[PDB]
This record gives sequence, structure tokens and C-alpha cells, in this order.
Amino acid sequence: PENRLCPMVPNRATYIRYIHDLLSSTSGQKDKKRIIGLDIGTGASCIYPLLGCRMYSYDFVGTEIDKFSFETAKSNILQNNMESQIKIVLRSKQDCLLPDTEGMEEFTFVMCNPPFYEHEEDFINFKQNPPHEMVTEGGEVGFANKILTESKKRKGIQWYTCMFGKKSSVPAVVDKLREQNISNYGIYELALGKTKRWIICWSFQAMRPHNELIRPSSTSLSKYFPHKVLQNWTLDPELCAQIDDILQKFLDDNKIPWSKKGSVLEISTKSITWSRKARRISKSQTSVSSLEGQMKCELNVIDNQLQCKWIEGYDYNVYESFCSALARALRDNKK
RNA sequence: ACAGAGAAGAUUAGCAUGGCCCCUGCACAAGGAUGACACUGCGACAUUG
Ligand SMILES: C[S@@+](CC[C@H](N)C(=O)[O-])C[C@H]1O[C@@H](n2cnc3c(N)ncnc32)[C@H](O)[C@@H]1O
Repeated sequence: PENRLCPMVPNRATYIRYIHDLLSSTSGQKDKKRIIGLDIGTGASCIYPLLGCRMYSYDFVGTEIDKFSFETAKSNILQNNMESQIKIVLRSKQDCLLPDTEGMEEFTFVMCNPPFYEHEEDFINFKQNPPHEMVTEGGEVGFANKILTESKKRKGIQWYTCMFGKKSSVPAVVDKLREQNISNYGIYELALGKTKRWIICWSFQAMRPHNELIRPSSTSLSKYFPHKVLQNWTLDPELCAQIDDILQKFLDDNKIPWSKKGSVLEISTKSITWSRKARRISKSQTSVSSLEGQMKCELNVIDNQLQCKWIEGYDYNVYESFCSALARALRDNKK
């Protein structure tokens, strides 16, 4: 009402589906536990908790800055019957953006939509069409810097996300992420007519989501992409026959732990045992007996292909080494 | 009714650069080969909004 007064945007729905895919692609053996969310900037609409409840039955905590917006969020949830699922908090301009858990479990994800102006003169200079809601010191980069700074002290929250409305933002915030050595992040490019958006999610945990969620197809921001998670190959009929035997001999001759999972073949590596360094260190008397770096990935076969999708790890060297070894394994059998 | 095109110049053919798999090697470096790759450079061109 104060700033939105329109339900036409489906970007809220797509942001929530991105949350769902980012969680369901990174859950694993973990049970379907109660999931609680955080909406920094719940606003007088609180669309994010509402559609994260009506769509996947999550729980939510909404942190607001404005008295009117806090009251309106309370009313909205009161006539929505998620009183027992969602909570709302009013905070002053100086409070930390991440509220205390207050005895419950730590949030599974934090998700925001930072304010995106700096001055009222700049408001008018760019677009003050007739309308501290849209004002902050630094913009969507300064707010993201605050969130990044406070995300050192709450690492239990798995998936931190932030939404950016200017392409120039992605360089700065991704540069700060690389300064703080957050390897597991991602950019998701949206599309609404001509408008584009950038969901720069970042986590401090091992689970890596799908490529379609961290690496956008367009190579415009190719310098800012996270590491690769999936490396696909194309097969030919003799390999499309001997694929099972070749994968067996590869994964068994290299001292590589593995086990099958129905229609998907798995792996569980606690040390690189396929690199040349692995066999040299095993064959040379040295104090270290393992090249560190965990990994979980799945090798599946679909229609003359082979996929190596990463599903765990803090280190990209292990994934790249396994991918290259597998590619050579295909090559030394196709011919 | 209020957050990427509204622009730097880009992308790309390409030439370098960098790791990765392979071989050689005790290590580091060092070297070849190859071909699955970029969070690195410069653009013989080619065309755009
Ligand atoms: C673009 S609005 C996000 C509104 C969101 N799209 C919604 O569902 O209404 C930016 C938000 O930043 C929040 N915000 C700004 N500074 C804050 C602070 N210090 N503490 C809490 N929230 C803050 C405001 O409450 C505001 O809702």
C-alpha cells in the first residue's frame, strides 16, 4: 500500500521457487524437518512468508523497520491464519538485521530485498514518480554489506540470499564475497519482460545446488560466475552399451568409494584417489597419506550422455580433477 | 506509477595466460603430449541495440 499497492509481480513467486529448489537440491539424507525462514524487509505486504507458507509449508520471521509496516504485517498474518507459523518483529534503524532465535531452531534460510536508493535528490533525479522505506546509506550494496557482515556470526543458517536490482551491484557484492572467501554462492538471472534481477545467494555449508541455479546461461557476467557443478559428456553407441562396465572399472580401479542408488550412481570421497599425486603419494613414503577435500557427486546416464553433478564439498579442485579423470576414462574406451 | 540499458563498449572468429586429467620424475620445480575446462589478459574480424 505505502510502496507496492500491486500484486502483479510474479517475481515473488519465482523467488520462493528458487528458495525451494535451493533447499530441495541441497537437503540430502536430512529429514523433512520444520523449516523456518527469515524475511529481512517483510514490508506491509509480507508476500515472502505468505507464499513460502502457502506453497511449501515453511515457517517465517519478518523483521521490519517501520511501525506502519509492522502493524500491517501483523494484520495480514492475522487474517491469514499463519499466526502459529509466521512471526513479525519491529526493530529500530540501528538493530542488527538478524534477530535472535529466541529458543527455537536456527533459520534454514535468510532472504531479503534491500532498499535501493541513497538520497531524495537522487530519488527525484532518477525517478520520483508520485508514490525510511526506500532509503539506506549505500543502497542495495550497503544493505548487502551489512547482511554479509552479520552473516559471519550466524553460520547455522544454511542459505543466505539477497536480491539485486542493478547489474553494477553484482560486481561489488560478488567482489566482497570473494574477499571473504565464500566459495559456495550463486547468481540466478530472472526475466520479466525487459527487467532482470540477480539473486546472489551464499552459504557457509557444503551442499552445492544445481548449475541452473548458480550459473546463469548468459556469459555477460562470466567473470562473476561461481564454480561449475555439472560437466556433461555426449556418448556414442559402443559407449552407450559399455557405459556400466566402464564406470565400474573406473570407480573400482582407482580406490574410489561408491554405491548405487537405484537409477543414479553415487560416490563418497574423503580424499582424491584418482589424481596422479594420489598414486605417487601412496607409492612414496610420506607422512601425509591422503589428499584432503571431500566430495559427493552422482554419475547418471541419460540418452547417450553422462553427467557428473556435484552435491557436496568446499573445494572445487576435487570436482575438477574427478571430471577430467572421467573424461579421459571415456576417451580411452570410446576408441 | 518508483530498482538494467539508460553504457561502458561489448560478444564472438582467434592468439596468448592459468589451472585439470595423462605420461616422465622423490620432492619441488622442470618438460612433452593431448583434450575436457576458466573468477586471467590483447582483439587479424563480423554485426548490432
Ligand atoms: C524494497 S523494501 C522490501 C519490501 C519487500 N519487497 C516486501 O515484501 O514488501 C526494503 C525493505 O528494507 C527494510 N529495511 C531497511 N532497513 C532496515 C533495517 N535497519 N532493519 C530492518 N528492515 C530494514 C524495510 O523494512 C523495507 O521493507
